Amino acid sequence: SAKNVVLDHDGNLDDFVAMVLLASNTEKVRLIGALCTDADCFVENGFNVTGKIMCLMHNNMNLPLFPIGKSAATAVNPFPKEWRCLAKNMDDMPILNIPENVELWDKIKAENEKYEGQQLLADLVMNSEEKVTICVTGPLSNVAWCIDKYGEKFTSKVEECVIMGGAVDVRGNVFLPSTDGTAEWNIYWDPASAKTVFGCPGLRRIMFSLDSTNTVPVRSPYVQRFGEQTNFLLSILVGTMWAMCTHGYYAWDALTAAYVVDQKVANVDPVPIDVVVDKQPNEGATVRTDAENYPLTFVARNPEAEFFLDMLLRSARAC
Amino acid sequence: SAKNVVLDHDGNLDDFVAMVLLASNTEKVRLIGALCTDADCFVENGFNVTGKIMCLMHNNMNLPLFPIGKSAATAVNPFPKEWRCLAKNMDDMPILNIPENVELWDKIKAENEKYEGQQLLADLVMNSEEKVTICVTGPLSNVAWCIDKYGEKFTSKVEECVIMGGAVDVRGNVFLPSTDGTAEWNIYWDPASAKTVFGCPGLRRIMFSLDSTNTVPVRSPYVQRFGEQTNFLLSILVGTMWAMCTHDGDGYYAWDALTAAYVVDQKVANVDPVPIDVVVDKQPNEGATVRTDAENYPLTFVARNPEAEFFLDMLLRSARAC
Ligand SMILES: Nc1nccc2c1ncn2[C@@H]1O[C@H](CO)[C@@H](O)[C@H]1O
Ligand SMILES: Nc1nccc2c1ncn2[C@@H]1O[C@H](CO)[C@@H](O)[C@H]1O
Ligand SMILES: [Ca+2]
Ligand SMILES: [Ca+2]
Repeated sequence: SAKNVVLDHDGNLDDFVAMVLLASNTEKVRLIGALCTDADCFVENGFNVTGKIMCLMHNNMNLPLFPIGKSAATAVNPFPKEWRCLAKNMDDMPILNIPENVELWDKIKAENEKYEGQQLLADLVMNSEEKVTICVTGPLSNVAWCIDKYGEKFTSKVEECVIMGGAVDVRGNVFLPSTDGTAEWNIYWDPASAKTVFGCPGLRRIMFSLDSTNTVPVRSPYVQRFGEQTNFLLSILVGTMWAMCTHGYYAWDALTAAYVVDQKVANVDPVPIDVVVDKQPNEGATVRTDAENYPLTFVARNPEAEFFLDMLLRSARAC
Repeated sequence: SAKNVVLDHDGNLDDFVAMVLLASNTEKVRLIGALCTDADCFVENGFNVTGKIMCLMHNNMNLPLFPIGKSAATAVNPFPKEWRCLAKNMDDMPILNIPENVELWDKIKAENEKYEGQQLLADLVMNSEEKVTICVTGPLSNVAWCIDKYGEKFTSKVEECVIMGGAVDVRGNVFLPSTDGTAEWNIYWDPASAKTVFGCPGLRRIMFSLDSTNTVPVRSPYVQRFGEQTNFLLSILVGTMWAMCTHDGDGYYAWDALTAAYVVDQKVANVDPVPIDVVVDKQPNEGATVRTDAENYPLTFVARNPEAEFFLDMLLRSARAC
């Protein structure tokens, strides 16, 4: 049967496509909850879009409602405000504002806005009968908060943490006048938390760094294929989000969520991953460490691109 | 009976909302052509989005096809590289890429690709048995070319020019290190062409400067109402384009939409006659639309106190035409 999955995201466009993938593959994934972080989005918008997507799907296909929580995590190095506003735009898109669907969200909103994201992640993981796979598409602040507070009690409950983040053998994507371009954004947002997660013993981590995600870019011809499926709400939703990315833009979080759905997406290789926490040009960089007895992270490599793109197009036909 | 109308735009998000407004109101308007200018968009993209929207409406509400041409016009002062890229994102929207509509467009794209934007505008107006109303939502370069090239043979055929542009009694929106913020972007893109248009006698002009567009901003509650009409392709279309405009600041308005709304129904706003000249000298206020003292100076009818509720209701209704 399907495995338990919690999505820990920061509400940008690819975070939502990742959400769709997880929630539309009911045979492989049982999405038991989600949390949104005020990183690459303003959490109130990220929170509402999460809920609106969950209700549109729930009212049109097989998908049990699940808890959604706002994480109190705060930034160390914030995302450029320009990219963050994207959840706001999504929040106003017609396909996410069908009355019957918004109506549902309005009735269940009170319950969900009561949860605190980090504590909800700890609870969903620990109180689960089966182990829980965590799909992290935003910064690692939340998995770190759980580790710092419950240690082995939390980590022993995690099936595996499938993380979108870092740059191992390729350049990063954090280009500011104070950085050298070796770091990737999710790690850079909160380096200390990333260090805690990558250096945590007894936690299995799958890592989709820029090494894998650079090989699956957002391309117009493929994006137009969603036009062949306008009869499906999800194809209108997914095609519309990627239309705002194509112009530089990758399916970062989507590919990552695709792996949680089906491991065929990519093979993973063991690498001791440490994180630069100092205020230097390479702050947030993910580097190999040969330090004695350091935990091994399984880096994804050479992703099956066609397999992924096909998985997404077909999944966007769930409803 | 509908009146002939040609849309002269530059492919930004409101230009396309304006296009839908014009085309969807077939009772009041018969859209006989459109041209895209490489201004606040990249012409090729503006061109295809224009064609995909036309075809989609053709196969869903019987909107007669019409020639679409690319303007050869070039900038004097380029639009910010940031905004121009939007006609690009719209080109990949699922709603504009339905196979049947893409097929039709791919068929007729070669012949429309043949037209020269400026000449197309001249011919559509001069070869019409009835006069033609021109809706300009981009720079004034194309109407100016036609005036210069054909003069009275052209203007005498123009019912009226309804233009989105300028700022008369309020500040502009062009803020660069070298400007003073008094000019508006469409005029600033090509001041000389604008001067030509506003000074031309024998041509009737309706002007939607920021004075009127400032009074009808893009707000979330309203945009979300398009979600009440997802069974209409045009509501998915218009609702998505404006969803991209809901950003602290004032940001986006419905500049080009309000302008086309007037072409559909003059009830949209009252107009005031004002002699308008354009600053073409490379001064800080370059591109500013100013009141001139010249004698016998042709008057331009500036929009005042637009009916905001009337407009919002017109757009929501027009979007349910299919
Ligand atoms: N323009 C952009 N550049 C880099 C990263 C971006 C981005 N827009 C969103 N992201 C996010 O940053 C993380 C990838 O570096 C992803 O999880 C993704 O959501
Ligand atoms: N952010 C922005 N600021 C100013 C003008 C803008 C804009 N985005 C688009 N425009 C365009 O500017 C002209 C309005 O000033 C309109 O025709 C419209 O298409
Ligand atoms: Ca993300
Ligand atoms: Ca325009």
